[PDB]
Parts: sequence; structure tokens; C-alpha cells
Amino acid sequence: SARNEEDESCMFALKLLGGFAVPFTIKAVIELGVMDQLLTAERAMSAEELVAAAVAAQLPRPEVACTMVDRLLRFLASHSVVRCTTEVVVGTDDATTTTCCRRSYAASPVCKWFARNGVEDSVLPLGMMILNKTFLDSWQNITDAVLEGAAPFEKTYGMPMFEYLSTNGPLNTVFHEAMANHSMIITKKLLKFFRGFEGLDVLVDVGGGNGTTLQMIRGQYKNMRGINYDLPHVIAQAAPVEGVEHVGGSMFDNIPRGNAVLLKWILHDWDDKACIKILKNCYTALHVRGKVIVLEYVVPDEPEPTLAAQGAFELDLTMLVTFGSGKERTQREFSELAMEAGFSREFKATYIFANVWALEFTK
Amino acid sequence: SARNEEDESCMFALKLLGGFAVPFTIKAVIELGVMDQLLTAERAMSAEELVAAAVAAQLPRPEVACTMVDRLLRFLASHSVVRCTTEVVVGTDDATTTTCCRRSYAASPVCKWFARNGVEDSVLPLGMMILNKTFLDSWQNITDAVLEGAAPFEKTYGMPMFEYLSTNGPLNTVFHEAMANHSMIITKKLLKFFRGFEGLDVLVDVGGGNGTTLQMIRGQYKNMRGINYDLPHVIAQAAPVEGVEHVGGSMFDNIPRGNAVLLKWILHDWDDKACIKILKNCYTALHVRGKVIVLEYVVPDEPEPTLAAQGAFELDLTMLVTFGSGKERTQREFSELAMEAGFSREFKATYIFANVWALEFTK
Ligand SMILES: NC(=O)c1ccc[n+]([C@@H]2O[C@H](COP(=O)([O-])OP(=O)(O)OC[C@H]3O[C@@H](n4cnc5c(N)ncnc54)[C@H](O)[C@@H]3O)[C@@H](O)[C@H]2O)c1
Ligand SMILES: NC(=O)c1ccc[n+]([C@@H]2O[C@H](COP(=O)([O-])OP(=O)(O)OC[C@H]3O[C@@H](n4cnc5c(N)ncnc54)[C@H](O)[C@@H]3O)[C@@H](O)[C@H]2O)c1
Ligand SMILES: COc1cc(/C=C/c2ccc(O)cc2)cc(OC)c1
Ligand SMILES: COc1cc(/C=C/c2ccc(O)cc2)cc(OC)c1
Repeated sequence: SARNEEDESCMFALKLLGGFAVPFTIKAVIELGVMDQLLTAERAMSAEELVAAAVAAQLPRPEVACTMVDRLLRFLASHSVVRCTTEVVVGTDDATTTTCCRRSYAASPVCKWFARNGVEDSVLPLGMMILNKTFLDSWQNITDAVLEGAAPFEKTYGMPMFEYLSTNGPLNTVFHEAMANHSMIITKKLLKFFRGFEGLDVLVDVGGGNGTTLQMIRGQYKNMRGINYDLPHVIAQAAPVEGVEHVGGSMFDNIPRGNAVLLKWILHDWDDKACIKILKNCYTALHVRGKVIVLEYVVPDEPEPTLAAQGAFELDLTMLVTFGSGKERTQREFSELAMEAGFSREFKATYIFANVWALEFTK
Repeated sequence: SARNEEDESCMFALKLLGGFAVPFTIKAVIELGVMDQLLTAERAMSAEELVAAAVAAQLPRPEVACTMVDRLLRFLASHSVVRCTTEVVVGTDDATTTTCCRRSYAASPVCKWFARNGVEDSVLPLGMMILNKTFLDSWQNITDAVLEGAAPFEKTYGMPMFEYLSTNGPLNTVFHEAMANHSMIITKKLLKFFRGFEGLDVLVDVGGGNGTTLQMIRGQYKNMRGINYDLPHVIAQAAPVEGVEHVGGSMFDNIPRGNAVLLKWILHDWDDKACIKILKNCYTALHVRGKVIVLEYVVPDEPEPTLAAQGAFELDLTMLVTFGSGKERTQREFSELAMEAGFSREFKATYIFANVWALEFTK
């Protein structure tokens, strides 16, 4: 900047307004198959090489497609998402957006999180939900929804998100693969780092889906039995799981009895009154010394400008947009709810991965 | 210590995919009138005071509205866009998203760029274009546009952007206000920092609109005659201006004769062959020792990870999305075009403001 500091203020303002460009560009680079080619490459590749390898079809305008991809990747290079090298061309190049010199690109480490295959410890499924147009369009109606005290999503589509999925099979698939992708990674990391399944006879997984989380947990605690508690329609679609009883119900009526209850990414959908109802049912269903295991992000007590804190408040806003009064909570807030619900002044927190903690409350 | 690394990398991937949240939250805080309250406030104010000052209307759910705005502001505070202080509540609170303690917010300096009339000059009209739904939607169709070698805009709406604006008066207004806003800031900055208007008898402003740029330029260089040259339909609606001749025409036919020709944000709309045609007309229009003055961003010849270079590549992708073959160019590329068009190996560059340079080529 011309110093000024005024100039840098101005450019900073523009950066803030333009923060959508990176996500949308990475999505394009993924969809085009360019990202997968960067992830399987032995060396830096030009846009021309990356297009020829990603795309089988004959392209109507092959030179234009190549210079556009170059421009995509050059921008991602300025944000450190890919590495760029520039070399002089012996002649002239028709597939670069510069005609002295060719740029070649390689994946930065972070790009492994966008892989379509591998062992599928990627966040791509969750990424195509985050950048799904149907979900993104809600973010344009925040203002009106705040004024009405409503969820932006419901102001955009006229019903709650979970109801809307019922009318939209493709979005419903994107949503379920994202949730399953996330649950897969957290469950593996939970089994690596968390010790609070040891000694449990019966684990109730509230929102257990097809019961895969209980299966994977039981793979490690063979003597443990599980209750996959989920809505009657979700229970129905579930194949039998050795050691696991599938039970249908609403967590608002009742939760099955067990030594521990697992709530993964449940309470953040709901406001305090609903969360105190879920936790009171957790209470009545446990014996003394039984616990709730809450798998959730935890927002700091004050808005720190760190990578973790930003991530957390960003998930908060995603809950705002999605559900309105669903929210991300501090540890203190999780504690207050657990205490309102009758749980004791005995709190454990174990950091798992990607801002998810396992918080444990004891009856 | 490679768990830390895997975790950091994963969070960085999520940050990259979630970078739309900031722009969209800023838009909400502005549209709600909260940003202007921040900009005129004496001290830090709570979301509840900010909503009470910004909203005249009566609200159906005022507590919910307040806690939602708190959540928006807390997130912007984690991005350093606003300042936040936290104080214990010695009473009874449900208008922050925590009951123990109230957050109060103040504007960071960067927020003056988001003024409606809050604090001064601002890039709000430009940002309302940037975050306009119609323009943003195009970013979702980059993948297919690349494959067909087309502008994402054309692939989303079935025709080019200038065509489409003719059929959408509200968006045509948004587009024109953004360009007037940016032209106004840059003209003022040009008169502070640029010295290439001195000694000119006749300056031709190609695309001059209603002729404000020459008026303000004449406001400083009294003996300068302007020619405000633009499309016949734009010249129709222009009130007279002392010392400025309004001439309708197209720049691809002819340019009026002059000592200098000003091209502000014209060449970046067009591919090389179109830019060389514009500049060859600029050539023929000038006497020897006359100048073309180009007002443009200038990309670095390599993708540096600085605020400035990211800004410039961000504008290049905006041109890609909007026009396809519109592009930002390096200094060498601007030079190659000018020399193709007959200009001397005699090149000047003066940095203006918000990434804009005034480059001058001589005959
Ligand atoms: N604060 C609140 O908004 C609040 C508070 C208390 C109760 N509620 C409940 O919300 C209901 C909304 O009506 P409805 O007819 O759409 O709901 P419903 O008849 O399906 O009630 C069951 C509820 O369980 C939820 N649920 C989500 N995951 C679950 C899981 N794994 N297992 C069990 N239940 C799960 C569903 O979203 C659903 O809202 C009200 O009837 C009320 O009982 C809301
Ligand atoms: N790449 C090219 O140069 C290209 C493509 C097709 C045709 N052509 C030829 O070049 C000309 C371009 O076609 P057209 O008849 O649509 O021309 P035009 O006068 O409509 O110019 C096209 C665009 O340039 C801009 N423009 C032109 N002069 C301007 C001025 N004085 N101020 C501000 N904006 C201005 C406007 O946005 C306009 O939509 C024709 O004479 C045609 O034969 C050129
Ligand atoms: C004709 O000049 C233009 C400039 C612009 C600049 C937009 C822009 C976007 C983001 C920024 O940070 C700065 C400018 C856009 C245009 O068509 C939509 C045309
Ligand atoms: C029920 O749990 C949900 C989790 C989420 C998680 C989304 C997300 C967004 C960005 C990230 O960086 C991580 C997760 C979204 C939901 O509705 C859209 C529901």
C-alpha cells in the first residue's frame, strides 16, 4: 500500500467483502478434476497438462479452458493453496494467460483434505455441503430473518431444514454424506484419543443413524453393547449390527437406559430450552455414575482471533443460518445446561480433533 | 508432534472452504443498520443497544433479534472487524448469547469503508455489487463455463453481462452506482497523487458517464478542456459541464483528438485484440509526445501471497466470471499491448490507491 494506512484499510475492506472467491474457486478446481490431478502428480504441472489429464472429453474451446484454469490456480497460488513455479518457454505458449513464461502448479499439504479417494480421511463431502448452492443462498437472507427472529434457511425456503430435506433427495444425499463423512473422521479420532468408553456396559447413541458409530466403537470395546436410538424412519433403513439394538423414538419423549448417552452434533441444533429437555431425559435414563458424552465444538469465552476460534464462531453462524436458535456454546454454557438438567458439578473435557471436544457430565 | 499438524491442516482446509461467511455477515450487519450505528457511536455498544438504535420498527421477537446480532458481531470480532469488550451482568440478561456477561462492540478502522453515510467516502456501493445475489450466483457455474470456454456469467444467464443489464433495471442501477463510487474515490486519489494532468490542453475521458471525472479534474486544472466521450445513450442524459465537451461515439471506431486519452477500467474488460484496437485508435487520436493514461490494477508477474497481489488476482477472477476474456494484466503485458499499437519504449507507472496504478504510454 502507498503506506497511507488509509490504502491498506481500503484493501482490507475489499478482502473482507471478497472472502467468497477462494471457496468458490477451490470448488471449481475440485469439480473440474484438476485438484485430483494435483494430488496424484509426481511434479508441478502446467494448466495445460492439468486440463489434458483431468478431462477426457474434447473441449470446444481448449485454449480458453486452459487459460481460465491457469487464472484459477494463479489466484489459489497467491493464497498459498497451491505452489506455483514459473519457467521461460522456448517459443510462445497459447495455454497460459502470460506469453513470456509458463506457470506450473503443485498441491500444498492442505489440499489432501479435498481428495475424492485415498483412504477417504478427507473433508470433501462436508465441503460440498458447505458450498452447496441451496444452503449458500440462505446466507443472503440473514438480515430479514434477524428482523423476524427466524432462521435464515426457513425464511428462504418456508420450512425448517430437516423438513426441507424430505422434499429434495439430491440435497438430502449431500447432507447425509457430509454428516457421515464428519462422523467417520470424529469417531476414528475419538477412538484414538478418548478413554471414556472404557468400562461401559451399554452406550446409547442418540441420533445413531444406521448404527455405524456403535459398530466402530464396539470393534474396540467388544464387551460393550449399544443402543442405536434414532427416529422411527431412520431406524428401518438400518441393517442389523452385532451387539446393537436399533430402537425408534424421539429424544424429546424418552431416551433408552444405559451407562452413558452419546450426543454427537445434536445439542447445537437446538436452543437452551430444547437442550435442557434432551439432557433431563438423558438424566432420567442414566443410573448414578452414568454420564452424557457430548461431542461438540466449544467456543471460547471471548472472541479470540485464532484459527480455532474463528472456525468455531463460523460454525455458530452456520447454526444461525440453518436453525436460527441452534448455536455453538462455551464450556460454561454446556455446564449450565447440564446442571439445570440435574447433572452434578463434575465436568470433564477431552479435545478430539478439528475443534470437536468430548464433554462428559455425570449424574 | 504430528497430531497438531494433521489438526491444523484440517482446520485450515475448513477455513478455506468457509471464507464466504465473513462477507455475508458484514452484509447483514450493514443492511440491518448496525454498521452505521457502530460508525457514529461514542463508545462500545451492546447488540441490544445497537439493534435499539438501528431499528425504528417494532420487532416480533426482539430478544432473538438481539442475540442473533450478538452472534454476528462476535464472529466479526474474531476476524478483527470489530472490537469487543466483555463485562459481568449484575442483573438479568437474555439479549446477548450468554447470560453471565454482556459483550459490547466498537468499529475497527476498516469499518469506515462500509459507511452508508456513517463516516465519509466508503466502498459500500461497490460491495453491494460484489455481494449482489445475481452477480454472486455466476461463481457457482465456473466449472461448466470453463469446459465450454465461456464466461460463467453467460453460462448462468444465457447472455453476456452488458446485454443482461439492459433487461434488469435494478441490477443495472447497482452496477452503475458501484462504478460511479469507485470512479469517484480513484479520481480524488488521482488528483492527490498523480501529476500527469499538468500542462495538458485537452483531456479525453473515454467512458466518462455524465462527465464528473473531467469536472473534478478541471476543478484542479482550470485551463484544461475536457472531452467526455462515451455511448450516445449515456451522452443524452448528461447535464452540461463548463469546459467539457460531451461527445457520443464508440472507442472501437474513433476517439476524439486530444493531448491525452484517459482509459479508466476499460482495457481489463477486453482481450488483447480488442485492447490493441482501442489503443490504436488512442494512437491515431493523439499528436506525437501525446499520452494514453491507463487506470488499472496491475498483477505481479508471479503470484505473491500479499494483500495487494491477492486483491489483484481476486479482481482477475471477477473479470473471468463476469466477461471470461476480460483479465487483469501485468506491466509487461500492458507494455506489449501499447507497443503493438505503435507507442514508444517509454513507460511510466504511478501508484494511485486501492491497487490502482496510472500507467502512461507516449507516441
Ligand atoms: N424449544 C423448542 O423449540 C422445543 C422444546 C421442547 C420440545 N420441542 C419439540 O419440538 C417438536 C417439533 O414438532 P415435530 O412434530 O416436527 O417433531 P417430532 O414429532 O418428530 O418430535 C421428535 C423430535 O425429535 C427430533 N430428533 C432429532 N434427532 C433425533 C433423534 N436421534 N432421536 C430422536 N429424536 C430426534 C426431531 O427433529 C423432532 O423435532 C414439538 O412437538 C416438541 O415436542 C421443541
Ligand atoms: N473484439 C472486438 O473488437 C470485436 C468483436 C466483434 C465486433 N467488433 C467490431 O468492433 C466494433 C465493436 O462492436 P459494436 O458495434 O457492438 O461496438 P460498441 O460501440 O457497441 O462497443 C462495444 C462495447 O464497448 C463499450 N464502449 C464502446 N465505446 C465506448 C465509449 N466511448 N465509452 C464507453 N464504453 C464504450 C460499451 O460497453 C459497448 O457495449 C464494431 O465496429 C465491430 O465491427 C470487434
Ligand atoms: C468495468 O469495470 C468493472 C470493474 C469491476 C470490479 C469489481 C471488483 C470486485 C471486487 C473488488 O475487491 C474490487 C472490484 C467489475 C465489473 O463488472 C462487474 C466491471
Ligand atoms: C446437525 O449438525 C449439523 C452440522 C453442520 C456442520 C457444518 C460445518 C460447516 C463448516 C465447517 O467448517 C464444519 C462443519 C451443519 C448442519 O446443517 C447445515 C447440521
